[PDB]
Amino acid sequence: VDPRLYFENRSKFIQDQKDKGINPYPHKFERTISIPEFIEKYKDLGNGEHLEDTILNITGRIMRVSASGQKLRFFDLVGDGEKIQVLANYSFHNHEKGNFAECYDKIRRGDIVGIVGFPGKSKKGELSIFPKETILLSACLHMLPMKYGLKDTEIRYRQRYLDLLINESSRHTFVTRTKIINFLRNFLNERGFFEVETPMMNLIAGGANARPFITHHNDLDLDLYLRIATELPLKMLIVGGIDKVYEIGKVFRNEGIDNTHNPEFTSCEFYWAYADYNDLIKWSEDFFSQLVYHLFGTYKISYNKDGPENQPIEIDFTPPYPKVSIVEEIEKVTNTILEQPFDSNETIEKMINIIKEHKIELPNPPTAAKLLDQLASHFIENKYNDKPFFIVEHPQIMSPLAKYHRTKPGLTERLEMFICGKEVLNAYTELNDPFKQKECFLDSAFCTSLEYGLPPTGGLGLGIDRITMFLTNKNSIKDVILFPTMRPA
Amino acid sequence: VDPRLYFENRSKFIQDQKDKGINPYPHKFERTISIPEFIEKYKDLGNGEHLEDTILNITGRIMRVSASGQKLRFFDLVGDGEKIQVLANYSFHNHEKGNFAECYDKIRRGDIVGIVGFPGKSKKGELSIFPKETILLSACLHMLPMKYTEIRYRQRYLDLLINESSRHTFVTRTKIINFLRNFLNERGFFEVETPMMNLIARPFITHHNDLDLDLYLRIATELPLKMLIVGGIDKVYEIGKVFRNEGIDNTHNPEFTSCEFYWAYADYNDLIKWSEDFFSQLVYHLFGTYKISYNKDGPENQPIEIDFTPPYPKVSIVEEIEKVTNTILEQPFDSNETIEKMINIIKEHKIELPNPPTAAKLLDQLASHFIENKYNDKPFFIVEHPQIMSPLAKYHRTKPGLTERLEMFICGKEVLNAYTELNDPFKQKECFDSAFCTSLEYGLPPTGGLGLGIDRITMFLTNKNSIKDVILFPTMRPA
Ligand SMILES: COC(=O)c1ccc(OC)c(Nc2ncnc(Nc3ccccc3S(=O)(=O)C(C)C)n2)c1
Ligand SMILES: COC(=O)c1ccc(OC)c(Nc2ncnc(Nc3ccccc3S(=O)(=O)C(C)C)n2)c1
Ligand SMILES: N[C@@H](CCCC[NH3+])C(=O)O
Ligand SMILES: N[C@@H](CCCC[NH3+])C(=O)O
Repeated sequence: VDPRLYFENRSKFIQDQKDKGINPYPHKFERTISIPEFIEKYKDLGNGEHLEDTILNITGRIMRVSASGQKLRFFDLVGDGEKIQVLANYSFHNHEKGNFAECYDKIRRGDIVGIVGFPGKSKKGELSIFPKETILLSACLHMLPMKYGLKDTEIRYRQRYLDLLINESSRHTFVTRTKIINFLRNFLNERGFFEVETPMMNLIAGGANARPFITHHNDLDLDLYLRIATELPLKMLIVGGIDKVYEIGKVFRNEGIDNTHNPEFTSCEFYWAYADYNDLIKWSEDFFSQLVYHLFGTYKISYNKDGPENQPIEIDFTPPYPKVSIVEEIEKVTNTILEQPFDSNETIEKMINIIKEHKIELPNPPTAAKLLDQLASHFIENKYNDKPFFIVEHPQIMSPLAKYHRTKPGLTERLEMFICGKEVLNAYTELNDPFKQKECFLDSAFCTSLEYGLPPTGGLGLGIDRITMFLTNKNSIKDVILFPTMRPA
Repeated sequence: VDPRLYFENRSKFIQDQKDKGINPYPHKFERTISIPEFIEKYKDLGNGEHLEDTILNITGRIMRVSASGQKLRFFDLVGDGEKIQVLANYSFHNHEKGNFAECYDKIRRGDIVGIVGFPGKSKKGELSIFPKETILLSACLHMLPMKYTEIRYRQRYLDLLINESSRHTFVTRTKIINFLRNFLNERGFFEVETPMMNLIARPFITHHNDLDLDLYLRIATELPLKMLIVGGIDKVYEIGKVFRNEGIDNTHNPEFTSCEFYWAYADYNDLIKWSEDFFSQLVYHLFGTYKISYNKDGPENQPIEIDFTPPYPKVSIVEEIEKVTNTILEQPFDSNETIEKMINIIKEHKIELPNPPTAAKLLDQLASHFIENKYNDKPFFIVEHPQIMSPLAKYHRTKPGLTERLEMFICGKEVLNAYTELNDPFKQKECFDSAFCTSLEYGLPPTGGLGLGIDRITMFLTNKNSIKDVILFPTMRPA
């Protein structure tokens, strides 16, 4: 019952073994079949059918120990997410290698073993390996949580291996996460896009609005910023003639941690020459509907927005998705005209007064771009929760790198897609006129590259961790990152 | 002639066009076919053959400007690394949309243009696009050079536009990583992401504000991946950036791309076989052969042939030093006698003494000058390094003081490092990271782990002598 006592006893057991000549951590084991291959090959045997002439070397982790007398031992063996039974019968044991009871009394839950034996099914129909010999390969010195015991704690996020061993759902979640990225990489590659890597470290951190991380470069004797986005170097590659380009990799933002914000997270940003806003809308609807159907065989999924203790909701990913113009909707909802320029003193005061009258938290500093973001969050960002939708046509002052709207003054051809009130996608027609970049006349290198001619371009960015959360029914981003950022305890 | 005046003149042209009601940066051109698709579908056209009844919308970048008389204007149009010619002929100019000379007088080398026209070949046989209308999509305000050395690194877009061997170099790099991803995926490996920032060579140090604690950029992915082996991901790998805050040279960058995999129940021969399978097939997948040419000493000097036909030689580091230097290195290798011996061979050859003169560094120095260039004929492995050079590698089964470590070399440059894991916690001297020793106590199976230097591999497979030439935006000293 005392985990400390269990550990010291197991430590003494390990030393007891090796001063008896037996190496409890042997060098190699010539495994011949894996547990998933074993299940695939022998799922068809009848109950009680033994294949005694087929000798297999199989490895796994013991997860359950029981017996029926000293001459019959039963175990669960797991590997690669799959499970078989171990049925050790005294009469099938290779007695030359050692005493049968001595061999199997040592096995504890969590032990990694290598088994030489034959496949079969028991009379109870459970597929089993029937050992002639089992060898300890790596002992589990600790009492593994007793199943359904890691259910909720910080041990899952720190000792993630325990989480993957005990909780069957977690492995499926991270398998789904890799299937998302594989689908996204295949989706883009099928359409001619070219994957690249751009520096994790730059003298500026552009391409988004976020506080960066600062680190020191010893060789260059210079302070660099961890990238907050891949946007600027990617658009420079468009200038270089890589007309379809993208990058899936980590970005860093040094701000508040919560259930949808992790200091480092995975983004996909692609840039698509000679495409525009309308292509990006079509791309987003094509990708999400195809991705959801790929994983589920349907466009409708369940998501526990208000936790697992409340009824879920249905998110329907059947395209098209609704589009809402941010300034128009805010003006309609608040019955107030936001007069241009949006960053005028009057309009800033008018936006604050709306925020004051509705008791919406005033952002710091109350800049026009942030005030508009707060009004959008409070008034439109939770309009649709049964389906995803786009907030579109953001003002130029919120979109410094987006092309000016081709018919609506003061706006851009920008789109953000939201699922259950969370942004997962940001895209727009790319501003390619160097003289219209207010920051030009901010990277000197990027602004200069614009002067060599950036073709009309559409670009898009994705939040992969947030996408994985909805597609795996998780309310916290820590549950889709293998080792989330954590305080030291 | 003066670049500053050219940029000033071109900038004024953009403003002059705006005042005239023309937008020099239009929002959307509905392209109908790409340049490579265009070359594919009309390469077999007859000379002088037109197809007037097929109108096509095409985009590209003007890379050359010329004119025959004044009613025929000749251009080079490049896109996706491929080129056609623009045949602007006054007869096929749609005058309803603008003056012929007015349109084509403005076009400068580097302009991104959109073209409405038909496909055909000229009399001389050069496949051409014949515009009815040509629209400026995005203008090149500077003069594009023709030849240009450090502009390549600071303005990679110019390199990608001008050199046409830079584009091949970085297409090869992506193909290398794609092959590696698919190679591991077909073998049942599972790709994951582990943190770049931890509480852990010299590190890069950053600070999170709200948490108010320092974080360190990972130097490798070894530790979290091995923890995932404990967690039951028996075949796991990650491809991504790692950071070592040291000096820059042709084969070391502080930020570089690594692949690490860990493979439960793999033994030493499994790791050797994986390496020989991967490198031989990757080379063959790229070139249709196992033998490549590589300029070891730059393009000025002679090139050598590297044969990637498996199997590769295996060399034991200690026994090979002993044979080449004609001494014996008695164990423990960190005894005052053997260290002083190794110091004395270093002095006798006037090789640089590593600071500090620790046993592992001296052994690395001896390997570098006596072993690591044993073969430039082919890749080869330096194997079975002492335990004191590899604190995480399992002990050798039969040879005292050694491990089952393997290190693969191309032209004296390390590109691969692997070994079987020391999974017994009571033999791990670090135990007696606390997060790692704890994970060992829950049971790490016998496992093989391998790491790959993607940048160095791409260098050799694109005939490059500097890591700067395979990184799109190498980190440069600013002004
Ligand atoms: C300041 O601004 C930030 O963004 C920010 C700040 C701090 C953070 O941690 C501490 C994160 N960390 C994160 N963690 C997972 N996801 C995302 N995404 C995301 C977040 C906000 C808006 C839009 C998006 S998004 O996914 O549409 C975009 C990537 C296309 N951010 C983001
Ligand atoms: C052990 O290294 C280091 O302490 C180190 C120190 C400084 C560096 O920059 C400043 C790098 N940066 C780098 N840049 C490109 N390539 C590589 N490779 C590489 C380098 C040395 C040994 C082995 C390899 S390797 O290709 O076998 C791969 C398995 C790591 N390292 C590595
Ligand atoms: N860089 C943007 C995504 C791409 C926007 C289109 N250029 C972001 O971080 O939100
Ligand atoms: N992390 C090692 C490669 C894998 C080591 C084997 N477990 C390196 O950077 O050289």
